[PDB]
Amino acid sequence: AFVVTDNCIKCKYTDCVEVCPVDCFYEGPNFLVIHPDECIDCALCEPECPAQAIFSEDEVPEDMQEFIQLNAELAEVWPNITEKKDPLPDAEDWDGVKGKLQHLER
Ligand code: SF4
Ligand code: F3S
Repeated sequence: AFVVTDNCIKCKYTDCVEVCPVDCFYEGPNFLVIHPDECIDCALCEPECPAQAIFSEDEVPEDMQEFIQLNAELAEVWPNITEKKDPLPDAEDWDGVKGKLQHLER
């Protein structure tokens, strides 16, 4: 599985969804997750994300390991997203700010 990590939050560019062959992204108000059982590890999304938030599971930084289970969890309850949309209004302001997990919206 690939995993969406901290820098997506309050950015949510949604460039990633457009390359995904299997449509395994699920949508929150200010974040995206990947469903780990649906992901085929094609790795195409990783270079697409402007926030560089996406990692191979086996490459998620130690300080962001909690994102692995959180993707799995929220992918069970959020709606599928399969089309690019406009990034969130102040995405530029939040790209690169750390510890945005505190801002995550259910
Ligand atoms: S690795 Fe491939 S299958 Fe998995 S989320 Fe990214 S684009 Fe979709
Ligand atoms: S910011 Fe989030 S919505 Fe996709 S392009 Fe990056 S994982």
